[PDB]
Amino acid sequence: DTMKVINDPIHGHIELHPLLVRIIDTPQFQRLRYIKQLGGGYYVFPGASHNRFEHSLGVGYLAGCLVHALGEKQPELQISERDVLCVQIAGLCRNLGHGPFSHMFDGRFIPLARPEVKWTHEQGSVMMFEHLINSNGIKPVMEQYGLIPEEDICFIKEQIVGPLELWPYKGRPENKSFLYEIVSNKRNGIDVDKWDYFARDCHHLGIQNNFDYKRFIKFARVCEVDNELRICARDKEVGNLYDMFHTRNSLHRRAYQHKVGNIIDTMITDAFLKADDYIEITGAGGKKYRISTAIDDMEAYTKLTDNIFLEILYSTDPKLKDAREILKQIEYRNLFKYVGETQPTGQIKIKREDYESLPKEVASAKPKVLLDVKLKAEDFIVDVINMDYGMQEKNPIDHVSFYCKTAPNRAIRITKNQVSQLLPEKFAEQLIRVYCKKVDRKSLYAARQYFVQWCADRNFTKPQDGDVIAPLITPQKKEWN
Amino acid sequence: DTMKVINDPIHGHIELHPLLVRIIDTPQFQRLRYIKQLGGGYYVFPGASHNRFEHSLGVGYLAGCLVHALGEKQPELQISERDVLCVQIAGLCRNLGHGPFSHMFDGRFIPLARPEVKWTHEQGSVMMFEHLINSNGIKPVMEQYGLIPEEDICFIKEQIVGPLELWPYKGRPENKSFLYEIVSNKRNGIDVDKWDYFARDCHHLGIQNNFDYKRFIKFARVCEVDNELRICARDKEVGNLYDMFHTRNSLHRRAYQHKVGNIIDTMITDAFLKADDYIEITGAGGKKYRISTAIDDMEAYTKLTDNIFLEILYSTDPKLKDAREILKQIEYRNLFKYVGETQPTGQIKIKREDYESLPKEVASAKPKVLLDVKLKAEDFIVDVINMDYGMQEKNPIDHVSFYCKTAPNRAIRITKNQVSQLLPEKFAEQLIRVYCKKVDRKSLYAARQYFVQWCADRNFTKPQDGDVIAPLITPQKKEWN
Amino acid sequence: DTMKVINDPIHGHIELHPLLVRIIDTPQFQRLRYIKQLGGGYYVFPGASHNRFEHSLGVGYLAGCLVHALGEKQPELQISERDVLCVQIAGLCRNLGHGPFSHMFDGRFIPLARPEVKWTHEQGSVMMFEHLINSNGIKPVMEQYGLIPEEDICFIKEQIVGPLELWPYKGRPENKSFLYEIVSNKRNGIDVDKWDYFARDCHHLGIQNNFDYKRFIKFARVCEVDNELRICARDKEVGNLYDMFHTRNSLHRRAYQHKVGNIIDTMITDAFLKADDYIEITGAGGKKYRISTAIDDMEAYTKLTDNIFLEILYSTDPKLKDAREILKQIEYRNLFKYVGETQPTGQIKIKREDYESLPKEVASAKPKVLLDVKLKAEDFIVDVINMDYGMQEKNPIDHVSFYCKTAPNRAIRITKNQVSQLLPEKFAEQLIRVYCKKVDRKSLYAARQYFVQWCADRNFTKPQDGDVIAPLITPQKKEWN
Amino acid sequence: TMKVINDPIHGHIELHPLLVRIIDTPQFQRLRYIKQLGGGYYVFPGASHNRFEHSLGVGYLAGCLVHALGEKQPELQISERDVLCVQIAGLCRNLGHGPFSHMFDGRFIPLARPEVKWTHEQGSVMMFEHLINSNGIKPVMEQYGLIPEEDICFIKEQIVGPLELWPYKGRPENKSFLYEIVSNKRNGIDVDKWDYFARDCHHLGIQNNFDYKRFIKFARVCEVDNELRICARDKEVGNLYDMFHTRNSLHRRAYQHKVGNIIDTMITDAFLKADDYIEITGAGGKKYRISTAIDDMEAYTKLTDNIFLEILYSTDPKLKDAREILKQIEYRNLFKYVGETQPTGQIKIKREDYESLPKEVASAKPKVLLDVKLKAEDFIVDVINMDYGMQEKNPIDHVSFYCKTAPNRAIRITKNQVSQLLPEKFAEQLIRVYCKKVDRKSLYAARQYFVQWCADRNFTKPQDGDVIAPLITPQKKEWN
Ligand SMILES: O=c1ccn([C@H]2C[C@H](O)[C@@H](COP(=O)(O)OP(=O)(O)OP(=O)(O)O)O2)c(=O)[nH]1
Ligand SMILES: O=c1ccn([C@H]2C[C@H](O)[C@@H](COP(=O)(O)OP(=O)(O)OP(=O)(O)O)O2)c(=O)[nH]1
Ligand SMILES: O=c1ccn([C@H]2C[C@H](O)[C@@H](COP(=O)(O)OP(=O)(O)OP(=O)(O)O)O2)c(=O)[nH]1
Ligand SMILES: O=c1ccn([C@H]2C[C@H](O)[C@@H](COP(=O)(O)OP(=O)(O)OP(=O)(O)O)O2)c(=O)[nH]1
Ligand SMILES: [Mg+2]
Ligand SMILES: [Mg+2]
Ligand SMILES: [Mg+2]
Ligand SMILES: [Mg+2]
Ligand SMILES: [Mg+2]
Ligand SMILES: [Mg+2]
Ligand SMILES: [Mg+2]
Repeated sequence: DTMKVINDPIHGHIELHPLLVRIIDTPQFQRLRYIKQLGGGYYVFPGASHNRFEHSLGVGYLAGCLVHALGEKQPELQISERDVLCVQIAGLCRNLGHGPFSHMFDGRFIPLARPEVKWTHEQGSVMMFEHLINSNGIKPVMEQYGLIPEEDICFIKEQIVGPLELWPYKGRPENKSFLYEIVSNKRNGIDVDKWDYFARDCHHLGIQNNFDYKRFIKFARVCEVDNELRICARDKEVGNLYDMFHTRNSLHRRAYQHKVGNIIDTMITDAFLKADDYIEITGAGGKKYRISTAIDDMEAYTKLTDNIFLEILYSTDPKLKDAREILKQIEYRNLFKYVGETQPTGQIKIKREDYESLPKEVASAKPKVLLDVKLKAEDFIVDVINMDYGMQEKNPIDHVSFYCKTAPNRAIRITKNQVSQLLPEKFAEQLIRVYCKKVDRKSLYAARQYFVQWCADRNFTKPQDGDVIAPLITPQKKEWN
Repeated sequence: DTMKVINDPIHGHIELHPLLVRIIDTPQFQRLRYIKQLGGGYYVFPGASHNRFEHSLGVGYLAGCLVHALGEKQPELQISERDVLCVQIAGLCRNLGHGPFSHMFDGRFIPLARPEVKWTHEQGSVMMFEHLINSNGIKPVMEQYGLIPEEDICFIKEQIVGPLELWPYKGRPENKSFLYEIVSNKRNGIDVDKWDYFARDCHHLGIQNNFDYKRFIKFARVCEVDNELRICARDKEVGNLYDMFHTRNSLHRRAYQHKVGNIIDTMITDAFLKADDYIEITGAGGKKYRISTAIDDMEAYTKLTDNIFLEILYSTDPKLKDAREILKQIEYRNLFKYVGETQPTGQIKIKREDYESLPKEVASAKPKVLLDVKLKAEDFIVDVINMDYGMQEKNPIDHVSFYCKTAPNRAIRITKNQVSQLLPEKFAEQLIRVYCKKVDRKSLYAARQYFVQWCADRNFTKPQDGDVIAPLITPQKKEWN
Repeated sequence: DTMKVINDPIHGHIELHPLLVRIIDTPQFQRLRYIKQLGGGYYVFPGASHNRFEHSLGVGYLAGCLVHALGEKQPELQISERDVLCVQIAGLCRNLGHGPFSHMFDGRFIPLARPEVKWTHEQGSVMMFEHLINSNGIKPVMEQYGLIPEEDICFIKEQIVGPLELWPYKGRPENKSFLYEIVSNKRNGIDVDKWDYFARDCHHLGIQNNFDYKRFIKFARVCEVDNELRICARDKEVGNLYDMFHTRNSLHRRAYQHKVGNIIDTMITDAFLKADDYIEITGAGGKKYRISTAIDDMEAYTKLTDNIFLEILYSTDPKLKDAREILKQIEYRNLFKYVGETQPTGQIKIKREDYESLPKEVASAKPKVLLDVKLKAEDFIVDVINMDYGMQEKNPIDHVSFYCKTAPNRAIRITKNQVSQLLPEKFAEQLIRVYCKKVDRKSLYAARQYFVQWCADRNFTKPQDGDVIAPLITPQKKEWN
Repeated sequence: TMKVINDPIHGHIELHPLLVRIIDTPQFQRLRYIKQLGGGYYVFPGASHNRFEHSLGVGYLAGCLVHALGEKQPELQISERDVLCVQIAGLCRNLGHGPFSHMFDGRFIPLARPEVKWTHEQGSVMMFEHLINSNGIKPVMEQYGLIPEEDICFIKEQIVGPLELWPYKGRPENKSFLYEIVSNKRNGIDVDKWDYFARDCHHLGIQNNFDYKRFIKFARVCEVDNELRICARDKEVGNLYDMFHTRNSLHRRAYQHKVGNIIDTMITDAFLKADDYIEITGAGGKKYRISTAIDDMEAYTKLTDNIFLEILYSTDPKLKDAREILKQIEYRNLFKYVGETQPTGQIKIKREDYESLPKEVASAKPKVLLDVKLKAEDFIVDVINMDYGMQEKNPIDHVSFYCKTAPNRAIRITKNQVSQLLPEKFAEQLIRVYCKKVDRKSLYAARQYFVQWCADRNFTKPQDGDVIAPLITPQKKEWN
C-alpha cells in the first residue's frame, strides 16, 4: 500500500498517504461527491458544479502544507509525522457533516424542520467521522502507521469541533496549541478551510480573489503568547490579513448570498419541508428515517445527499405533488420575485425571534396608492443576512499575534489605527431582502409599494431603486430627498 | 422578455437572447445539469465535476461568436439575426441527447443492452429537441422573434444530425453552406463543440489547453470551394490546425481514455445491465420503461440521468442487490485490475465483431509459468480503443480549405508535406487494454502472464512493463529482442 | 495598409485599424518600449518587466471595446466610426508623455530638479502627441480615413488632459459628453486606463486581480444627467465599484508604494540629480539639453528613456563619479535602510511646503537613551505618501450615475449608507516612511530611537514594531501603551 | 538571512543567503538588461521578460528537483551542499548570454567572429569565474559549508559539461543524477526548459501544456550502466514525447516567427555596421568592440541590450548606416518575407553552404516577364534546424524509465511501444527567403525568383505557391 497522487485543478498534484487513502475510500467519505459546495448557487453560476469531496481533499492538503512548513522552519517544536497525519485527517474530515446542498441544510432546513434541536455541520462531522472509523476498520490501520487511536481520534475530533466539554484540550498539550489553529480556527477564523474555498470557489464561479495563502504560509511562525505556543504572522502582513476578510465579505456579497441563489435555496428548503413526511431513508438495523431525522443515524445520513432533490423531482405519488411542483417551478424558472433590499439604521439590529413576524409587517403597511390587488403575509418572504468578519461585532485582527523581523520570537499586537484609516468602522451588519411569491405584474407592483412603504415606516435605508419602483412613496420620507 | 447575462468561468459573461432563455428554462434542457461531461472521469480527476449543461451554454455562446464574426467581416454573405439565432440554438441543443455519464451510455451501455439498435447521442439530440419544442410551446415564441418554425427547426436539426434524408440540405441554401460548418462539422470535424470542451475540460481536470480558438475565429473567412461557400482558414494557421488534433489526441490519452476512468465507466455499465430488469421509468401515458428502453420515449428519457447511479446505490430491493454490490465495489475502490496495454502491429486491425471473442483468446493462452490459479474467459475484460484524428484513417487537414494574404477569396489546399516532416504518418491506431475481474495478488500475477503470452502469440507490441511483470515470457519473443 | 492583429497576454488578439498602425510605428510611440510601467518596482517584483508600450496598446483596445459596446447597445447615440477611432487614438496616446521610470520622473525628479515649473505626464502626452502627428505626416492619413483633423485632434488632446481652457469642450458637443468619460475620467476616475493596469500589473507582479472590467462594460449604459448624456452603471454593480477602488488601494499598498521600491526610486532619482549637469540630450535643431530640460523639447524628450540609467551606470567620465556610484550601490543592493512607518493623527495634514523640514525634525529629536553614534539631518529620508480614492477627501462613488433594470434610461444616485456599513468612513490618509542613509548596526539603533521619539513628539501613530525597536521610549506615550 | 521573492510563475521562492550574495553582483544583475526572446518582443508585446527572472526560475526548479529526489530517497546521500551547488548552477547557467540572447551567439558572433567556437555556455562559465573573483564569493561559500575547489568545478561542469570512464571531477558516479538537472546533455530534459516553457508562455499569451510538477513527483533515481541516473515512470512516456512536441510548437509559433527572425537579423546587421565604432571599456581601461567584448569579462558585463539604444540615439556620422537600420525597425520598414520552403529526400543543407544561397536565388531564371532584375545582395536566406534537441535522434531513446511493480529497476521504452501517431523523423529544415527591396515590383520579382528556385532544387511547394506565382507552379510536375 503506497502513496497515491491526485491531480487537483486548484493545488496540482497532491500526494495522499495510504492511511488517508483508506479513510477516503469509504461510503462515508465518497458521499461528499454528491453534495454541491455552494448548494443552489450552481443554479446562478453554472460553473459552480464542485462538490464537498474535492474541497475536503483541498483542506487536507493545505493542513498538511502548513503543519509541515512550521515543523520545517522550527525543529524545536518537535512536530512529529503523527501530528502531521492527524492534522491532515482533521482537514480531510471536517466537511463530513454537511447535508444536501450544504449550508442550505443546516442554515435553513434543519432550523425550520426541527426548531428544538441545535445541529451544526461540525457535530455532524464528528459523528460521521466516528461512524467512518468504526464502520471501516480504520483504528488498526491507524496503529499500523504509528498513530495511537485513543488520543489521536480525540485530537481529530477536537480540531474539528473544538473542546469536547485552564487548558481544555485532551488530544494535545499546551506546547502544541498551534496545531489547533490550522484546520478550524476558533480564535480568529484564520484557517486552511477558508483558503481552499477562496481559491476553489473562485476558480469555479468565474470571479477572482487576491488572497495569497502561500505567502501567508511563508511568513507564518510559532511564538509564545499567554503561556501558549500560537501561530503568529509577520507584522508587515497585517494589511493582507484585513484584505483576507474583505475578500470573504466580497465573496458573500457576489455569490454566497446572491439574492436569486438564496431564493433557490429557500424554494428547495420549501420542497424538502413538503416532502419530509413521505421520503423514507433506511438507517441502522432497518429503522426508517425522514430527511429531518436522518441526522440521528449516521447510516441513514450517509445516504442523505443532493439526490433527494431528483428523487422528489422524478416522483409520481400524490403525497409528493406539492413538493414536486415547487421543484418544477425551479426547472421552469418561475422563481419567487425579488422585491428589494434594505438595512436597519443606528445600532439597531434584528434578532432571530423576530424573523417570522416580518412578512406580516410588510403586509401591514399602508401605501397611500391605489392597488388592483391586496397581498397578505403569506405572500412575502423576508430574509435577514448577517454579514460580519466572523466574530460577530469583533475585529478578528485584534485576535491575531504578530512578530517583527528584528525579534522573530516576540509576539506583539497591532491595533487598527496602527494600520490604516480607510478600514471599516464596524465589523458586523445586516441585510434585509424581500421577495414576493405572487409573480404577476400587478402583485409585484403592489409588493414594491408595500415594501418601500415598510422601509419608510421603520426608518430603514432607502432602497437603491426606490425612486423608480415607488415614486409616489419615497417623497413622504424627507430624509430620502 | 429581455436578455440575460450568465457568468461562465471559461468564456466570462455570456449574453442570452430571450428565445434562448425560453429554450434553456425547460425540463428537457435543465436535465443536462445532472449528466457529468466526463462520466467516470470524475472518479479519477476530482476537478471534473462539470456537467453537460454548462458545456451546452459554452457551445451556444461560441457558435454565436463565430457566426457573428463571419457576418461582421463579410456583409456580402447576408447573415441575418435569424441565422445567428438558429445557429446559437443548434449549438445549445446538440448535447440534448446524452444519457447517464455521457459517452458511457452511448459508447458502452446501449451497444450491449440493445445491440440490434444503431443509436447515437445525435439522434437523441434531435428527438429530445423535437420534444422540448412541442412540450414547451416554443414555435410561437420562435415566430415572435422572426423565425420560421418549419424551415428553421429543419435547419437546427440538420446542423445537429446532418441531412434528415447536389444540395442535400433543406434548412438553408448552398449560399449559406458555411453555416453547417459551425456546430457540428461533418466535413473535417473543426467545430465549436470541440473548442468549448478543450477549454472547459482542461479548466476542470487541471491540465492546460494548448489551442487558441479566438485566434482561429479572427483568421476565419468564407470562400468559394467547388461551387460551395465554406469556412476557410488563413494559410499560416495550418500548423495550429494540426496541433488542434494533437491536442484532442493528448486529451484522450491523458484523461478521456484513462485506464481507470474507463474501467469505472465499465463497472457502472455492468451495474446498469444488472439493474435493467428492475428499474422502471414512467413514460408518456404512464407507460413503463427501462434504462435500456428510455431512449424510445423522450418523456422517459428526460428522467434518465446520473441519478440512477444513486437510485441503484441506495436501493433496498433484493432484486437489485447484484447491481448495488457492483457500485459498492466502486465506493470501496475495489475495482477490476488493470493488467496491461498493447497494440496490433503491421496492418492487423481488430474488427468490432471480434471484440467478443478476445477474452477467450487471452484465457486460452499457455504461458510457461507455474500458476496456482487458472483464470477463465469471464475473468478478463478486453477494451479496444480506436484513436484517430476523427475521420478514421484520413488526415482531416486534407479536408480544410485555406486562403492566402494576397488573395483572400481564393481557396487553396495544403498537403502535409508542405507543413512538416515531423507530423504523424498515420492518423488512426488501436489501443488494447486488458483487465482482470479477480483482484487478488495471485490472480493478478496469473492475469499478467496470460496477457503477455497472448501479446506474444498475436505478434502484438511488447507491453511497456513486459520485462517486469512477465520476465519469464518476454524472452521467447525475438521480435521484442 | 490593412488591419494588423497583435497577440497580448492580457486581452488576447487585438485588432488594430491601419491608422492606429501608422500612429504606433513612429519613434514617439515606440519610445514607450523603453520605459518600465512600474519604474523601480521591477527591482522588487522581478516579474514586473513590462513597459508603457504594451499598456498603451491595452488602453487603446479597451477604449475601443467600451465605445463599441455603448454603440451597439444604443444606436440612438449616433456614435460614428470617427468617434471610435478618436477614442482609440486617445487611449493609445495617453501615456506618450511619461519619462524615465514612469512616476519616478514627474513624481520625484522634475519636482526636485525644477521646483519652479508645474509639469505632469498628461501635458507631456499632449505635447508628444502633437509632435508625433506633425513629424510623421499623420493628418493626411487621418483624412484618408474620414477624420477631420481640426476638431478631432482637439477632441483627442481634450480626452487626454481635459479642457484646454457652460460646456468647456471643442472636440465634441454635449450630446457626446459620455465619450469624454472613457479614456481619462476627470469626474470620478473610472476609466479604461485603470482597467488595463489592474489586469496587466497583476499579471506581471504575481498578485491576482479581482476587478471584472468586462462585467462592467457589459452593464454600462448612457443616460441623461443634468442636460448631459453620461455613462451610467447598473445599480447592482455599486458594491463592485467600491471594490474597484479598494483594489487600487491594495495595489498601492503591496506593490506601487513598497518601501524598498520607493527607496530605489529615490536612489535612482538623486543619481539623476547628480548627473543633471553632465548628461547631454540633443534636441531640435542640434541644441543640447539636460535630463531636467529635455522636457522642453519634444525631439529631445523622445530620446529620454530608462536607457539613461544605463548611460550613467556604464559611464567612465569623472564628472559622473557620484551619480554612477549611487547606481552601483543599487547593483550591490547597498540601499538606504528602512527604519519605520507612521501616520499623523487628528486633523493634521503634512503639506508639501513642509516635506523639507521633516529630516531635520527627526535628527532634532532627543530620545533619552544611550547612543554610541549621533545622526544628522542628511542621514534621514522622510517619504510622504498620500493614499486616497483618487479625489482627495471625496467619495468617488458619490459622483457616479446609476440605473435600475425597471427603467434603464433613468439615471439615479446611490449613497454610501445605501450600500454597506462596512465601508471606509474616510477616503484619504497619509503614510510617513522614514529611512536612514547610514546602514551599520549602531546607526540603525540610533535611527530607531530618533524615529520613535519623533513619532512621540509629533503625536503620530505608534509604529508597528515600536515596542521591539525602541522599548525604552514607548512607555512615555500614554495613548500608545 | 534568507530572502523571499515573488515570481509570477512560481509564486514565493526562498533564496539562501549565499544565493542572494551571488545575485547581488553586477555580473548577475546584468541579466536584467537582456531580453529572453530578443527581437521577439517586437512581435509579441507581452514578451518583455529578461534573463534575470528566468535565471531565478531555473535556480528555484533545480532546487525543487534535487530536494524531491533527496526526500523520496535518503539513500542517495544528497547533502545541503549538493542542493546549494545545483541551485547555483541553475541560477548561473544563463550568465553568458549577450544582447538579445540567442541573436548574439546565434547570428552576430558567427558572422563577426567566424574563427571562434563560442557558446552562451562558455560565456556562462567565464562570467561565473569573474563573478566569483570580483566579489569575494569563495569565503562566503566556505562559510556555508562549501568546498570551493571541488564545488566551483562541479558548478562549471553542470553548466558546460566536462572540462577535459567517468569524465567528471566535481562529483563521483554515485551522484551522476545531479548532472542531469540543470543542463541535461544526455536527453535534453532539464529544469531550464521547464522554466522557459512556463515563463515564455505566460508572457507570449500562448498556453503551456507541459506539467513539470507532475514530472518531478514521478521522478526517481535508479541504477543504469553503473551510474545512478534519474528515471521517469513508464506511463509518463507519452507526456515526455509531448514535452518535445511542445518545444517544437513554441519554436514554430514564436521563437522562429518569420518577422521576429527578420528583426533579429536587422539588429545583427546594425551591430555589424556599428562594430568598428562602438567602444566598451573593460579591465585596465582598455577598449573593446561589440565583437571582442567576449574576450574580457569586465567589458562583457557592460554589454547588454542597451547597445541597441546607444546606436539609435547616436549623433556620430560614422554610426550613420547602423543607426539607419534600427530607425527602419522603428518605422516598421522591414525586409519583406517572400516565402518558406523545405528540402526533400535526404538533402541536408550545411552551414558552409549558407552564404551561397542568396546567390542561387538571384541566379534562378523565372520564365515570366519582370520589370526589375534582383541581385544576390537583395536576398536574405535564413536556414532553421528544427529537431528534438539531438539532431536526427529520438531523445526518448535516451530516457530511463521504471515500473510501479519494480521501482528500482530501470527499463527502456521504444517508439513502437507507444504510438504509431508519433513522428517518423526527428529533424528537419525550414528555408525562409526575404527581400531587402520593399516595392511592389521588386516583391513580385522576388516571389518569381523564389518559386523558380524552389522548383529547380526540387524543394517543397510554398503554401501560397499557386497564388504568388501562377505561371511557375504548374510546370513542376511533382507539385501536381
Ligand atoms: O497525464 C496525466 C495522467 C493522470 N493525471 C491525473 C489523474 C489522477 O488524478 C492522477 C493520478 O493518476 P495516475 O494515472 O497517475 O495514477 P494511476 O492511474 O493510479 O496509475 P498507477 O496506479 O499505475 O500509478 O493524475 C494527470 O493529471 N495527467
Ligand atoms: O458580482 C456578481 C454578481 C453576479 N454574477 C454572475 C451571476 C450570474 O451568472 C450572472 C448574472 O447575475 P446577476 O446578478 O447580474 O443577474 P440577476 O440576479 O438576474 O439580477 P437582475 O435580474 O436584477 O439583473 O453574473 C457575477 O459574476 N458577479
Ligand atoms: O501561432 C501564433 C502566431 C502569431 N501569434 C501572434 C504574434 C503577433 O503578435 C500576432 C500576429 O502575428 P501574425 O503572425 O499572425 O501576423 P504576421 O506576422 O504579420 O503575418 P501576416 O502579415 O502574413 O498576417 O499573433 C500568435 O499569438 N500565435
Ligand atoms: O503584499 C506583498 C508584499 C511583497 N510582495 C513580494 C515583493 C517581493 O518580491 C517579495 C518580498 O517582499 P517583502 O516586502 O516581503 O520583503 P522586504 O521588502 O524585504 O521586507 P523585509 O526585509 O522587512 O522582510 O514579496 C508580495 O508579493 N506581496
Ligand atoms: Mg493506481
Ligand atoms: Mg470556517
Ligand atoms: Mg434576473
Ligand atoms: Mg464531434
Ligand atoms: Mg503582417
Ligand atoms: Mg528585505
Ligand atoms: Mg538547453
